[PDB]
Amino acid sequence: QTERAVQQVLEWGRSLTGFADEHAVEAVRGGQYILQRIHPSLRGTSARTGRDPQDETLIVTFYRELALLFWLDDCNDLGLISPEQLAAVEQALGQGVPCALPGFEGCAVLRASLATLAYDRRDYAQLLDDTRCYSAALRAGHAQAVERWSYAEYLHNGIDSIAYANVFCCLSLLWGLDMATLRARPAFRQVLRLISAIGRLQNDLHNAVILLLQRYPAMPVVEFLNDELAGHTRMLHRVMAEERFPAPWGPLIEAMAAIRVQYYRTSTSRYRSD
Amino acid sequence: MIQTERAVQQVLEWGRSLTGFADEHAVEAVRGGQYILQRIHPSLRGTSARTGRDPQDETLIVTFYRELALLFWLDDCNDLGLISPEQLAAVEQALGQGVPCALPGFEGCAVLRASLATLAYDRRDYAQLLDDTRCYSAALRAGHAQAVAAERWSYAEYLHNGIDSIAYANVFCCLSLLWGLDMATLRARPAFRQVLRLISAIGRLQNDLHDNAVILLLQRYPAMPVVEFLNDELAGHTRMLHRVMAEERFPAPWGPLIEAMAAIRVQYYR
Ligand SMILES: O=P(O)(O)C(O)(Cc1cccc(-c2cccc3c2oc2ccccc23)c1)P(=O)(O)O
Repeated sequence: QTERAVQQVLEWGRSLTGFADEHAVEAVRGGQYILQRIHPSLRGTSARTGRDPQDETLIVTFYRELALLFWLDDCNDLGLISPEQLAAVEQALGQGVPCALPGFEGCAVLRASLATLAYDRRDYAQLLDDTRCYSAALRAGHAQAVERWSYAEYLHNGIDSIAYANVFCCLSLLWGLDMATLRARPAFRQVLRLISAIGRLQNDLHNAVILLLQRYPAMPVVEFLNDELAGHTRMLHRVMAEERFPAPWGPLIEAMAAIRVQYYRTSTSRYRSD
Repeated sequence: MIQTERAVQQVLEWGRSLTGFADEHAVEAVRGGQYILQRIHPSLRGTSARTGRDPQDETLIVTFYRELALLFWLDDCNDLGLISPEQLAAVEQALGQGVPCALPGFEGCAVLRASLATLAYDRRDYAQLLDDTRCYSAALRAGHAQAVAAERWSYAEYLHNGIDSIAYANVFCCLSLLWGLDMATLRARPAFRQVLRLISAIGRLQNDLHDNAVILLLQRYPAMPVVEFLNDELAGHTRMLHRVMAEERFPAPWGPLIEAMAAIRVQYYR
């Protein structure tokens, strides 16, 4: 049930300086969307793996990772914590060890849990790898407005900063979806890149838009970026029809394709009178 | 390393078994081919003891030029309609599956593919070449429909298609096949596949600036300074390319080879 999950995510978040109620709320809202969409496809691999779709311990863990990502994003974008603290935190999460600075016990707790629950431990090292990649991508995008990046470099970094690769890997880790052997597949790698680019753009259309408008003030940036979103969605579809991926990968990917951020992140923020 | 005109005649001798083949196809193929071989020659000298493949082996060289000539010819068949839709499909099936062409007039197809299979150092490169051929073929036609769509596609789709249509993957794969450059193993790396997409994107953007990116963007977003954008993009891909090449040091002759392609000008042969 929703509020039990939100509160367990929230409770863990108190061991993270800068954590906000919204980080836990956006996480459970997005996570629930993904888990229920893939539920039926997840029941079939359920006998094989023994990983039960409604395993409370697995759900809350998946939501915590999601909250972790939203939090890190804000930390990076809003200065919620200092740059020294962000470095110690990212360093810890990237190796799966406790943070060296006080106030971030949640890093040790979550990585320890992920290690323990890993179906195929190769997913755990991959998640650590994806975590380091995410951190660097967040850094890079930030250092980019403090000349400019090209649309191509932006999108290349954006694919890593949208963290869809981390989301999929955490799902594989908890429900034994064998992403570790699937990624060796060129076409799987290619759609993962497409789905991410779709995510980065869907979000920014709520930054690529500003980046472009500054470079080419006379360019119809919004129409363009909207055509790019349509384009990627079409390429994503073509490939989806020409490749067959074991359950629940097909649904998972399409589930990520439809999830608009309006269902998460930039919609959730604590209320104030104003 | 075999004289230029003799190589041209060698290529032309085979090209004559392909309907629509023109003298210019053989010439361009030898020109581009020589440019590439000259720039990776120091490396190939180094790997030749291990592989037994001589940088100057005339059989290897002409075969490489014949494949380039095949690619130039196919582009023209597609763009200028040198052969019928039916004939192009039959040719693309033969070259893409590695079997004889089912329609007459294209004997050169089965002949070239058979030599490549036979000459392959690592036969996985031959299978990869058939795959790249299918990708190239599909991209040439899809790209063709575009200047006739009324419903042009996104820049994303254009570049993705242009990466395949520029054929650098085919060139690299054909070189690996003939000189034993172990491309099938290097592809296991994520960073190698990435530089492959990058250098191809660079080739597509360069050829177009000099289905076409400019024409596409201009008539879709007419107020956008498309040429400014594209040049930025190209410098963008170039920076990314240098990055990866620097980080991972690919075995010889891949560095010199990728470098040579980033620098090659469609004007040096076309
Ligand atoms: O498929 P498109 O017509 O879109 C294009 O990629 C062109 C092309 C036509 C014919 C052959 C090739 C290709 C094929 C074989 C060899 C070589 C090719 O490109 C180069 C460059 C340098 C050396 C050899 C080759 C590329 P373009 O960038 O010139 O439009």
